[PDB]
Amino acid sequence: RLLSRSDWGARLPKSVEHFQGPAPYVIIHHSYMPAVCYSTPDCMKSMRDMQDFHQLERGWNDIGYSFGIGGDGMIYTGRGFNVIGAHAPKYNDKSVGIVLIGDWRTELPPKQMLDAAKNLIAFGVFKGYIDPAYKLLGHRQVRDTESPGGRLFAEISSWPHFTHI
Repeated sequence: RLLSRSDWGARLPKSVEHFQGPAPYVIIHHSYMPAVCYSTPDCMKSMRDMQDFHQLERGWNDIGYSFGIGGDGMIYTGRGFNVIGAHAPKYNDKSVGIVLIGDWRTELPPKQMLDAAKNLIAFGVFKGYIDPAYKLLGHRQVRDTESPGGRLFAEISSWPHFTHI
C-alpha cells in the first residue's frame, strides 16, 4: 500500500533537513482542499496539487506533510520519515504528519483511509522511524486549536497512543 514520491510524480524538494532518532509523535491532518480522491490516478494528482500549492504558491521546500492517505486506501510518501515537516508548529522536527486527503472537518473518512493510516504507523514503528511508545495527536491539538476536529478527531481520540496535551 506504500507509494514513493517518484510514484506520484513529485517535484524534487527545494531543500531537505533531517531530524534524528525515531519520531516521538504522530499527528493526523486533513487537506480540506484538495477534496477526497477516489482512485490511484486521482490521489496521485491530489498529492501533486498539494505539493504545487506548498512549493510554488507558498515557496516552501516541499509538500508540508510526511505522508498522504488517499481514498484508494494507499499511502503516498510526502517528505517521508525523519524529515522536518511543515505541518505542526513545535512538532515539525519530532513527528510524522499524516494528511488524510479530503475535507474531514466534520465527516468520518472511509475505513480504508483509517486502516492505511494505522498500517503506515505500524510500518514506521517496525522500521525504526516511529518511537514504539509514540504519542498520537490530532491537528486541532497542535496547530488550529479552535477547530472542533469533527468525527475524525473523535475517531483518533479512541485509538491506542492517543495523548492529551
